[PDB]
Amino acid sequence: IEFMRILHTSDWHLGQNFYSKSREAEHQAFLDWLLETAQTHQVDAIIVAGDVFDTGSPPSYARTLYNRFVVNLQQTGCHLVVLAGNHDSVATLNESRDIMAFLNTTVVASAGHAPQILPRRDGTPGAVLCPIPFLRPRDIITSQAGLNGIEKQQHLLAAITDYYQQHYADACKLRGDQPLPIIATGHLTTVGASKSDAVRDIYIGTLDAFPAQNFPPADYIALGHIHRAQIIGGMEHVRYCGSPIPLSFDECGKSKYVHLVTFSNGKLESVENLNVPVTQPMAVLKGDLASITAQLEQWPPVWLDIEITTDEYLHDIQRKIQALTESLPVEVLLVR
Repeated sequence: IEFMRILHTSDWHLGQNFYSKSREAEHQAFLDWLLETAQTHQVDAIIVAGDVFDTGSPPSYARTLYNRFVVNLQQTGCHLVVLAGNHDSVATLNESRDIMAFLNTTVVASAGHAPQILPRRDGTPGAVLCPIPFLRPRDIITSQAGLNGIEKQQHLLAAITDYYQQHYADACKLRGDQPLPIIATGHLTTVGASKSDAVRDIYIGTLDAFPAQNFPPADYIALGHIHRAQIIGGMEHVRYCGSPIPLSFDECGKSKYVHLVTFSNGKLESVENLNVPVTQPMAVLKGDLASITAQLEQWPPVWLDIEITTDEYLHDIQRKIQALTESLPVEVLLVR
């Protein structure tokens, strides 16, 4: 009865500048809970499916968040897989690639990483992982330079499909005849996924979206980049886990998850949705002036977004709220 448990997470965006406010305390708390969760469920590996950092130059406190989560995780014996997102810099994550290998951590920032055996906590082969980060076109086009022609939308899709195909074939070769689950990762936007504000466009001009049908028949596909946890293409085994904390206002109220993914005898057994404790209050106030005035006189100060369809002025609203909002147990970040 051989088991293999991984936790699936992504889109941390450590060092996000949220309307001039820090996400540190929230990320701190999340990483603490992630740490506790990893122990609670005797997890073998955590997979961070891209967008570790909000930018290619994370601030020190975000670099620190990252570094000592990895350190703290060592108490568990859980392996850590860190994949580059489109927000990450490859050079930034590779700064500590080799260092992280001494701390049981696989940092995969670029394309071209061969699949690998994921150990179980007793060091024995648990899964075969195709560690596929966000694929910069320049990296996978290294296959065949596609210039001076038409239909480049096609060329990229082919290159992504072919990439997964080559890696899946290699995973299968690596697995041999062992009853091992094959786990694939990725960082892109799939056909039909539901996005949020904080989800930047990628492959602008050459790939609208990636059809999930084009994914190899892995036992689980761990995706990131989309902040809302959803099943892709009707397939229980192809998933975005969502961001662990709300990265824009259109996501507050909604639940935050990491996926606990259990494998049994080489195959997927269950996907559990573990609720991430929300630790910073956010709310969106909608309507007219008097309505918005009537809303907030209810109520760690809650952050506020104030959406407004009342045509009067550009600046004048802002000053008006400034007046009505002051010295209330809140804090406002946006006005639209």
